[PDB]
Amino acid sequence: RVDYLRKERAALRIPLSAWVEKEAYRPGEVLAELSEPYLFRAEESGVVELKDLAEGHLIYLRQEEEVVARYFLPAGMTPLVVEGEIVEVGQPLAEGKGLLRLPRHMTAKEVEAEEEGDSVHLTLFLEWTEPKDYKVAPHMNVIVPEGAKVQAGEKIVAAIDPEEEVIAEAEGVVHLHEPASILVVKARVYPFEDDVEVTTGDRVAPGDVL
Repeated sequence: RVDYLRKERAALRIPLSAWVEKEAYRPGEVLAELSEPYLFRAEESGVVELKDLAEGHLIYLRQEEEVVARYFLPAGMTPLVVEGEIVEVGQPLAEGKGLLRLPRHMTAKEVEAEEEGDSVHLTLFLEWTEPKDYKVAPHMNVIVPEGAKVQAGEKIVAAIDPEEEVIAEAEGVVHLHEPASILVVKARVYPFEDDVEVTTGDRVAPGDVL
């Protein structure tokens, strides 16, 4: 198991009398408290992909292969289109019915927004969580500890074969599920930070420096 962190820049718009002004939004923070429903209007064209983030959704607009326009529709704003559709300038995307929160683990930190007389153009730095399971077959070796920070590119499972190798995606904490066996040792453990003066298998007593 490796729980990865995803970060996307995207856009949303709403009526001023519905927004609540802030700098960021916690894994649940109320974004908008809607009195009358809203139909988010498509402001560019292109082929659409949708993203399920548990409660809230994320749309991209693609043209050819390269992406063109990204849109954010929070929890409580259910979508009206599906993956594949071709959609035009002024078409409803989703409906903002009730209370617009941010999913129970998904966040939208440092957001830069601009005012537009009757509406707001918000753009939203979005963190979140999505894990991906990896097999460990007999002739293998996991090469970094569990509950451990990991970066974009550093090896995770070494092997004799390059296709068998495991390179990390992006920022994401590492885990590991169901072992083949459990080793259990009458051993006392001692975390350390820097230099050691003790080799493995050393005969060591109480009051002995490690």
